[PDB]
Amino acid sequence: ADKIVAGNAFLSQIGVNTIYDRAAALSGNPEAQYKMKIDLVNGYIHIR
Amino acid sequence: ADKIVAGNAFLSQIGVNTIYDRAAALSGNPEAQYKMKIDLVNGYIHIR
Repeated sequence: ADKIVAGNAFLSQIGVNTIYDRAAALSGNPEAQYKMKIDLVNGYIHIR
Repeated sequence: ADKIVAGNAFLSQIGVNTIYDRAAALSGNPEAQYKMKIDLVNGYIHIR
């Protein structure tokens, strides 16, 4: 599916470019509203 | 279901008032037989 909307998701090994919090992800601009960021592609963690 | 009996349960985001150990939960009186307690409603952890 294009988008998976569920409060209960399960992925032991998740292939995701970058992990954002739910509020930032649903806001439409995660890059400017994230409290934490786990960018797996670049390999760095940024915490505001 | 009223009760879920399984040795393998999966809840990434679990909405539960208080978490008890299996032995205390199945004993019928978790409040007097728990070794650890995670009360999410009140926000405190008690370890015996």
